[PDB]
Amino acid sequence: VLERNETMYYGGSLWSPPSNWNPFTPWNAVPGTTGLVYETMFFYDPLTGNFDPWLAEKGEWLDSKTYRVVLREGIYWHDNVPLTSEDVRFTFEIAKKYKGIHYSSVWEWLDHIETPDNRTVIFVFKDPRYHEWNELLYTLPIVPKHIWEEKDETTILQSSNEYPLGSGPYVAHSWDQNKMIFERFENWWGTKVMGVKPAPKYVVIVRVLSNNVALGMLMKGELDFSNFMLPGVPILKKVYNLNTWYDEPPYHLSSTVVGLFLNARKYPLSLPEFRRAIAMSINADPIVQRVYEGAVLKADPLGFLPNSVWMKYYPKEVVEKHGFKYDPEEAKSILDKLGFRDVNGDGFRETPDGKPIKLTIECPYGWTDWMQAIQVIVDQLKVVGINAEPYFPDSSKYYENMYKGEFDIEMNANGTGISSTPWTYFNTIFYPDALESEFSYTGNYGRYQNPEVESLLEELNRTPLDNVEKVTELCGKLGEILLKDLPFIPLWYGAMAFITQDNVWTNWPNEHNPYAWPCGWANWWQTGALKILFNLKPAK
Ligand SMILES: OC[C@H]1O[C@@H](O[C@H]2[C@H](O)[C@H](O)[C@H](O[C@H]3[C@H](O)[C@H](O)[C@H](O[C@H]4[C@H](O)[C@H](O)[C@H](O[C@H]5[C@H](O)[C@H](O)[C@@H](O[C@H]6[C@H](O)[C@H](O)[C@@H](O)O[C@@H]6CO)O[C@@H]5CO)O[C@@H]4CO)O[C@@H]3CO)O[C@@H]2CO)[C@@H](O)[C@@H](O)[C@@H]1O
Ligand SMILES: [Mg+2]
Repeated sequence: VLERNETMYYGGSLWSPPSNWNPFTPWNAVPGTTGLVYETMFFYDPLTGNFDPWLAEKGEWLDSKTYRVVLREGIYWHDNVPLTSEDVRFTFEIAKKYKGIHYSSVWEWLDHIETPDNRTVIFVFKDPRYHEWNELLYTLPIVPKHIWEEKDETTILQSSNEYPLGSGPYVAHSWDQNKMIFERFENWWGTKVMGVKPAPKYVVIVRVLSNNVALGMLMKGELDFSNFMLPGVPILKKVYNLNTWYDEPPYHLSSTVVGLFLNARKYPLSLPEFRRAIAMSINADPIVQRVYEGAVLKADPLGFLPNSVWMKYYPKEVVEKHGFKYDPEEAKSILDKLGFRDVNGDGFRETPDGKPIKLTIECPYGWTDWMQAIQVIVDQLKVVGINAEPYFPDSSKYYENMYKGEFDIEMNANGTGISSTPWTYFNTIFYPDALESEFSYTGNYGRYQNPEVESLLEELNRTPLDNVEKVTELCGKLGEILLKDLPFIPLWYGAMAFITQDNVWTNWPNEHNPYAWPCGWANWWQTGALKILFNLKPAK
């Protein structure tokens, strides 16, 4: 039983029973495990693009192939063991020893690590992949050598890591099927050194069956910090005093690229020209206008987030010449040309060989906005003679399907989140290593194959970010492939849905006090939601 006034209720990113706290398995780890319990070398702030020293006191390129971080002094694990450069060293090297660890690939371009003292980590690279390194700096959680030292690979990969031993502001406290509770670690080093202190003694991650349940909670004042997508925002504000980031439409910040992955290995979705017909048959205007009531922004064909630093590298002419539009008559014309015609007379087009075509289109149950969006896509596909069947599995099955590539059509925003480089977006789309993976956690979920994308991805990755002309050119070349082969169809920019109320906690960020990115998704707490905790004030 938790004291209400000492407790902040968060919801929006827990859609399965909390059952994993393993920093090595971020796809299964309960939201907050990284960020609240395990710490990263840097914070990252999507509002500004700034990296802010967390564990790292500083991080610099000494030269084009050498990166050095100097840790802050006085960092400790929760069990009072000093956190040192060897902890950081270990974090990387355990993956060279055990290649099954998802980030073992870094050693294909990381040559070795030096630690001239216990605060200093020096990375020397065989092949410096800058864009990817930048992201590692704020996404790779640092783990305790003295805890994991003598575990084998199966233990590391398969353990649940209950009551994870970290260095961060919180510990795991308790949980059940419907919530995860974090309790503030009072002797946190972060407070002694950085002078910050997360205001709630307890953070509860609330799991809910569907978005509609969360709204009732908010109206009852039982959620404080909500990332659920909820309708009727003007009314929520006026009638129920629930607040959003912006006072006016679109009300929410934009955080992701929402679109459709297609199974590139299942006929007829294996056909580029069929994928194109699908893209041209979909009109997002009623999704944007009616499902979201103007609370999201519609995507252009390339799908670069308008509020992101990717725009700095926008390949404008490529999009103009190769982008698609909603054009259902041309979609039908393409389908006729390919031989996809109705031969039994039920209004659906068959294969040229005369065989029926039925494609499932799926999203998680309870994501009410995507379920509605999926049905308008279904109705829009029906009208060009394409039989799409909506399917809303449990979130856990939705993600298993995604990783395994066991889907026909799939609504997706997994890895397309805002970032410091358009490389994340293209990697999520094209991720070549998916073709030789049972489980693809990184992207390319529909197993799209292309002989030139891997080289393009790498060339982009090793191009210094300040080389605008070259990064732009490479985004152009990659965008050109995306636009012509459409393995992923961008539709709109997902809202960073963020609704709060002030009955228990106040001083939330918004457009008038825009101090932190409000995202409590797994792996996102170090992008701002932790900083919000630092800044919250109890209500009077
Ligand atoms: O509106 C619908 C519905 O929305 C809900 O809110 C959703 C929202 O819609 C999104 O769907 C969101 O999705 C999140 C997701 O929950 C999770 O937080 C996700 O984390 C990403 C990271 O952002 C990052 O991209 C990460 O990439 C890693 C990768 O997966 C590998 O693990 C890792 O290993 C690499 C290695 O480092 C090498 O660099 C590389 O070459 O290969 C290795 C492995 O091959 O590499 C990176 C670094 O770790 O992946 C994770 C997991 O994908 O981010 C997405 C957003 O992009 O979820 C929200 C919460 O559910 C709610 O609002 C509903 O109410 C609403 O109805
Ligand atoms: Mg037919």
